[PDB]
Amino acid sequence: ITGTSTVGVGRGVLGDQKNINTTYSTYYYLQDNTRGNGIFTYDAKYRTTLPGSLWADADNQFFASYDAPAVDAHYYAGVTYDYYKNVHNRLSYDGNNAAIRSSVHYSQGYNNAFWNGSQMVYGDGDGQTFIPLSGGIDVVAHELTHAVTDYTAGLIYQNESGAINEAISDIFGTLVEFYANKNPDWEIGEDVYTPGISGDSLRSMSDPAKYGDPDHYSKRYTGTQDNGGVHINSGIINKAAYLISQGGTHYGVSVVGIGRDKLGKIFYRALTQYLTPTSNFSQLRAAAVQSATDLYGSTSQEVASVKQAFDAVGVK
Ligand SMILES: [Ca+2]
Ligand SMILES: [Ca+2]
Ligand SMILES: [Ca+2]
Ligand SMILES: [Ca+2]
Ligand SMILES: [Zn+2]
Repeated sequence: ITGTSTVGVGRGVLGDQKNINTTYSTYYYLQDNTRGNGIFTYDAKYRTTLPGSLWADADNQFFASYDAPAVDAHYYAGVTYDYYKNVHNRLSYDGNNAAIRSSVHYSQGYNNAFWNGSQMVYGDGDGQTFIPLSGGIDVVAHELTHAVTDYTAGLIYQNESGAINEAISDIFGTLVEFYANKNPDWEIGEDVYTPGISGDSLRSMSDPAKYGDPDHYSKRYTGTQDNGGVHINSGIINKAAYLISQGGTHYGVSVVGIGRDKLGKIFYRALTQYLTPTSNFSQLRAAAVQSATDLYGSTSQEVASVKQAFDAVGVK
């Protein structure tokens, strides 16, 4: 909408208070005009029609329980935008400040969230498996990262290239969570998953096997479920990324860590420069080695550590 930029206040899914950029014209809309061509958040009203209605509020205060998923989808999209801009010099998902659209209250008791090719979509969860999914900063940045991928590598969402797609979203969702400095960790979805159980999550990058995911190529899922294991085989790549950053020994292979900033630089360069729609794990290793080479030199510790991390998870 046309209007004036304003700033409201509300409470997120986890009961945390935060300011949000809005736009005023009769109502206050969840429309942040300060980031690129804007960040717009919509009410799907428990339906699956998209995007729904642009979120409108009478007083610019967002403290109703119904407001909570909208507050977080809107706020965390801005944080993710800031991450990509300040860290990678990237302006929104297309690199040209494309408007970012999200819808919340998608369907009834929907235990998921996704990037659909045009926008982000968040369920509220059924209250047992999940609370509203936009409540997780890693979840929001994971979905938004699918958009980055769509516009760069274009990784097909199937088999090894789909597993890499997933891993890329997990890696950058985590890097955004650390950038925000909000109880950061190497788990995925811990803030929104199973409100009745503390300390679990959907996926672990530091130890994927904790939740049944492979941490070595020899243990890869070879069947057809989950698009050929895109959220399962992502474990092998998530583990490699974790090792590159934090180091460690894994299957008797030692890795010297080079930190989160360099992991981010190396994988962003890989994603934007070398990966293709049909890249497999072997090609991701080559892409990451080439990227580390471009950035730090071929005899660098950074290049050595990438090779070691990929060796550790059995990817040559
Ligand atoms: Ca209000
Ligand atoms: Ca966390
Ligand atoms: Ca996390
Ligand atoms: Ca839990
Ligand atoms: Zn995903």
